[PDB]
Amino acid sequence: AAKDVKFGNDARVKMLRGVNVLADAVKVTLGPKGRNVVLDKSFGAPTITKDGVSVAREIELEDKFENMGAQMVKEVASKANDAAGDGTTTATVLAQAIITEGLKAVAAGMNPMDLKRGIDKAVTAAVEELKALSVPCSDSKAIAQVGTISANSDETVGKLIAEAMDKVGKEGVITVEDGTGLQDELDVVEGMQFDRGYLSPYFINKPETGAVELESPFILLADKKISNIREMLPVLEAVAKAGKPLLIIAEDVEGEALATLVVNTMRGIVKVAAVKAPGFGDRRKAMLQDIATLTGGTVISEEIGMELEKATLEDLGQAKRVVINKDTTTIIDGVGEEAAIQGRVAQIRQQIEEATSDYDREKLQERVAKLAGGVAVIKVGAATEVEMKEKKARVEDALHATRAAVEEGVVAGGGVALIRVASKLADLRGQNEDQNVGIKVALRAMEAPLRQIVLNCGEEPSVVANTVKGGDGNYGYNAATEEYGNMIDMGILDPTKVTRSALQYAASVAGLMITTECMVTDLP
Amino acid sequence: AAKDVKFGNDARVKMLRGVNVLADAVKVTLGPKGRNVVLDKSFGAPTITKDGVSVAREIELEDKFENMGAQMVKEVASKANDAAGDGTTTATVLAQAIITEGLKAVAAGMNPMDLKRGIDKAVTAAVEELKALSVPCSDSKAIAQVGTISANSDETVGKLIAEAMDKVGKEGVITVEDGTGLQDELDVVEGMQFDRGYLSPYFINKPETGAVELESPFILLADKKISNIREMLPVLEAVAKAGKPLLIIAEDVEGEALATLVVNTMRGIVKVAAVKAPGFGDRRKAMLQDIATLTGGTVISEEIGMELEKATLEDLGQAKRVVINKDTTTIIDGVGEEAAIQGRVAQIRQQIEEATSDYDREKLQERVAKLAGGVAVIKVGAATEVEMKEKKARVEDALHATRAAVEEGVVAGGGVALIRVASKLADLRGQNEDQNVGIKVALRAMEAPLRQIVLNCGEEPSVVANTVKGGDGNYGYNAATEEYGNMIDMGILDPTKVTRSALQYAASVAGLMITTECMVTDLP
Amino acid sequence: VASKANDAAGDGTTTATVLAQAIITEGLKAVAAGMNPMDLKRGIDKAVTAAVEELKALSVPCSDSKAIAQVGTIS
Ligand SMILES: [Mg+2]
Repeated sequence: AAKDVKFGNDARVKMLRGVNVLADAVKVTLGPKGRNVVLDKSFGAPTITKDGVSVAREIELEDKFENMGAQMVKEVASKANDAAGDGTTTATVLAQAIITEGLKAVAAGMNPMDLKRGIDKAVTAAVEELKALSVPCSDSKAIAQVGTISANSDETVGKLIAEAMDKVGKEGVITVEDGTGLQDELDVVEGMQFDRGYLSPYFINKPETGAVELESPFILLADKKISNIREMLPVLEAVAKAGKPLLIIAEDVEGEALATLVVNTMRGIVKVAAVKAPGFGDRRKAMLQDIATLTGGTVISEEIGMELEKATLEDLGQAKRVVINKDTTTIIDGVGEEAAIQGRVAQIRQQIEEATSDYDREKLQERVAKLAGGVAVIKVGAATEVEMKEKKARVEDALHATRAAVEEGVVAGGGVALIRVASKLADLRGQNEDQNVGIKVALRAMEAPLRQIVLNCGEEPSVVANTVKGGDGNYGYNAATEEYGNMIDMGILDPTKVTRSALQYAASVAGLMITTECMVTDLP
Repeated sequence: AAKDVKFGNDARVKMLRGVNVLADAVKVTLGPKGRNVVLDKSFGAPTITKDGVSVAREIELEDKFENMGAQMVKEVASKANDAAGDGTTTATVLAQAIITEGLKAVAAGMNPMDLKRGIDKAVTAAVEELKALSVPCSDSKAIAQVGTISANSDETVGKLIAEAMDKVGKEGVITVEDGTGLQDELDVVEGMQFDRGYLSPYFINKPETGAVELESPFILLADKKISNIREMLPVLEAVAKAGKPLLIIAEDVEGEALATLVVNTMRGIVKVAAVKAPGFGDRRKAMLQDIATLTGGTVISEEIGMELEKATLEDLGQAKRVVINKDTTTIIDGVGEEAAIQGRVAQIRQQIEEATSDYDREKLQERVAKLAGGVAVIKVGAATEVEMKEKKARVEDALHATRAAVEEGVVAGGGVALIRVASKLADLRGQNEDQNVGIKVALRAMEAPLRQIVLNCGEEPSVVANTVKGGDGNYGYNAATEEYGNMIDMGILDPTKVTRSALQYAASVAGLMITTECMVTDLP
Repeated sequence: VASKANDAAGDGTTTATVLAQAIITEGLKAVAAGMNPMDLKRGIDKAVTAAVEELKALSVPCSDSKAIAQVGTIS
């Protein structure tokens, strides 16, 4: 495939336009008072939306290059969200702010490498300032606080989160299920979650969450790399006539059997999904046996002689639910006997007596934790089905912000925190005069989100900006009600993680661009 | 798929032209004296029509964007009709009136957010004014009144509705069937209706109603999510050789078996249709058992061990009719034994003794209501088949306006009510001078329907408008006979619901547009 | 405007221009609101005849050499 190669300025100009289109489409939705974007849909009536994540998803341009620009900012802003729970749009909005101004600078004839240095410093500095502005969120009161705010003034959502964390810990695994009655429920149940994601996006059966939700499936606990689909035919035919889904946990699943299971589900007979086993090497042995115990399943080790062709349902584990996403698997309510699960705990607890390393002690402890520590489930109750799966959605939203608030605290939400940290470090210098421009570009970028919220509301940016700057701490403007005050008191907050992630991620991609000299892509 | 992105003004101009083509094509048909639109039809001679709903359905434009404009108004105006029973055209006509004038304003350089505020106030105010102008319709006399008027002076149609409501209540379910003789019939019969619609439009066998009419079918009452077509083969082969249709009510039906059943009917052997079960969770258990009892069918619960592969006709329910639409299923005349249906009633009635919540008491009451309350059927009698299915049509029209008249009353029907409420709130102000413009745009939009009716008749709009304004209450112009008078006395009325809905819906889409800054769609 | 301003006092031509672009922008927006231009004019004119009196009231004589140097300088 012959390529089209663009250099230095050309390359960058293309990139700039690319990112502007992304940002100009996505940014008009930022405030509590965003504007709508209309998103066409092949069949039927179009989609009107104020949701930046939705708009972004749709952005792809004809001019490759220009497209690359847009796609780059999209990638990184989505990672922000990935790591924090929000900021996708903010990250984009800031990404544009640096990219525009920095990229003008380079084109004016200033030094790219210095401009990046300056920005990177301004960010490093503001990140610190953010930690300072940050108000911790630690006690049950504070947990429920950010929960309720994040769930839109609903005090009962704040409660349920606070209660869950109060039961299984700030670390413990909390999931959300559909409610059976009008009543909310909180139950703790034998279960577990491990940092391993789906082997294929085509496993997703809930497109809106980018997640795999499987109803009381059997669980296959293999120990080899599943490459051939042949080993499957006995077990995949039993879990077919059992009319139930099937979760596979093994070393891996290679294309040969992966791509088959893929097309086998996406419009096909048995609907299933598979994920890699937790841990590597000597750890995975016992780490997999833990899940076995928890689900009352049998581990099919090759090192024992058993094959997958020599496996029936009686070998498969079982759990009342299981959700998989990009990079997490969590199984809910394992049928494994209490006498067994408590027995395994006693075995591992004893093994901690070894204490040959603070790595081995801490590693065996993480295993005790997952197993006997369990998974807390929230069932969201509501009156109507519409209300239900809507409330259920805000509960997941709040849980997200709360986990994040715990880790790094909360700050002024209106763009405010960024506007604040910026007016703090307004002396900042570098060595190059070029690095100064770098710091300033970055600093002035930090006003973008507030300025934009205000603008979307149809108020003057400069004027609200100026008066937010005129204050201190978390004093800001609440665009929804047009009153200045303490943003946190007024219930307009962002978890510290998210404001930071957003900024850092916007800064990364901007630096990357400011330092790009070549761009390679296919011919039109 | 690379998109084409348009901003601010561009986006809006495109949208405007889109909407104008829709409205200019659809509005010429509004009065009692509409003009014809000719609608081409691939094979055979074209269609000449004065029916705005028919014209609208056909409108789709080449220019995407322009198209999105048109599709947007179409969507919202159809919802008007969805919730009220009429106004599809009116909604469109008004939608154009706001969109034109509001959108010029924004382009002149006035504030969108304020223009929306202004419109939205003007509407809020007029809706109130409408409630004031409104005349109740409550007693049997008034029911039969709006019925007869809505059915074109036919006093017997007004009677039959009044009688039906008089038998099963103002809420009770009333359906219409083809008549067997020359005589009208009204019978009450064991049956039920629940708020759940077809899983696929390709189930529709009466294209003109957008509805599914199935003649004395078997009813399958599953309890699981039907995903695989395999569970079906025994039951779907029995109801094939029985030469009868089949209704499925279960948790859901997933593509795998849905898309198959779809192609299986749309030009295929067994003609069937399926809908989700009423309610969710603990409610659906008994809620589904109710339909079982009513149809004398057996519920196939997975929680008992029975599968669909283990099911014969003896398990399927039966009803003499069943109609499904967008979002309603109603079954007519269930074969379930009287000793059984009355028995179940006794069970539920007793269960109301619990009274642990005003939610549980009221929820068990809604169940008693559906079951022992029944469905009233009107059989439309006529001399000829043409007359028959024509009278049958007006009976359904009338029933629509009457259900609506009961809920919210009636008002002057020639546009008149709108013209009236507008000249009332002709002082209304906002804070922004821009908000004023908003109010005025909206107010003057409210004259659109009358002005248009008059125009279509070939009379002067301004002159008729002015003299309708000059009066009070329900004084208006009757374009059919060209006399002024009391519109209600003269038998030209709209249910209050429909005039309101029309207005609100037109106002929603207009504001949406006045606040659209970006438009994303596929490349030409 | 810019040209007449200049024949009149040989200064302020940009100001003048700026003011005109401003009256016009705003005025046209009001014509688009459906106001009667001839009245928009009368209002503008009334506003101005008034503004001119106001100015003659704020004016203080410039007669010392320091003040003269100040207008020169600013110019
Ligand atoms: Mg000068």
